[PDB]
Amino acid sequence: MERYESLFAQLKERKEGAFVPFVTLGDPGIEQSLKIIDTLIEAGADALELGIPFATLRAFAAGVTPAQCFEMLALIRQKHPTIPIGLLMYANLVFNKGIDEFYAQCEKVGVDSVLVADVPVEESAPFRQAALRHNVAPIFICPPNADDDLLRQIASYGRGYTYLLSRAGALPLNHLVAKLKEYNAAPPLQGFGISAPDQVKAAIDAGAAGAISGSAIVKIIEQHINEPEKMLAALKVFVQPMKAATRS
Repeated sequence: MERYESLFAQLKERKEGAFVPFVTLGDPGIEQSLKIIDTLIEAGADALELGIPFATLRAFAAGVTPAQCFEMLALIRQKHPTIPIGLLMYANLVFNKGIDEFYAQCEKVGVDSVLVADVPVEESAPFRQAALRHNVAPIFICPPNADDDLLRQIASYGRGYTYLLSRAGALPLNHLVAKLKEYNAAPPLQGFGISAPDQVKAAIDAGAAGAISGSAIVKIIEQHINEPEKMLAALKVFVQPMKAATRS
């Protein structure tokens, strides 16, 4: 079963767009991160975009280990079987534990897609192969100044959805979505600098299938770091308008 494809079909039937929040796995802590994610979903998130972070002092080797992240991912999958889960990270972590072993670990956990930020589409063969091999969808970024060549590649390689970078990352988003559709690329989601409901709305009118937001959610997390109860309430208040802006 392909989550994204299934999700997108349900949205298109309701003339609705997708709101995809982003949050780093483990912020502020494992316990909290899981509760902020439940809330994000409870508030209206159609899919999750999860960031994976990566002997002396207990403040140097801090952070959440890769193992803990996949453990969280598994728990999230268990409680929310249908929601598309895509990861965002750098090649580093994938190399550390082997490419095929990392994508296998994702297939085991249930992530639907992976986006390796620091890897050109030109040298992504080993990543695509390992992803396709484990039913994971390889995701590629599409810059607003991409030439026809790159568009044909990302369209033929990617699955699930394609990441449409904002001009603020250059042609109008309206023009890009058309080329992607012509080449039969996966649905596009805009993702840079969208922190307002009016910005989400514009993305969808321009033809995008959905929008992704990160910073706006992070700020709320750190502005209530020592107020968990109030933090979750502030997240809901922020997501409602964003998701609402995706409706017709």
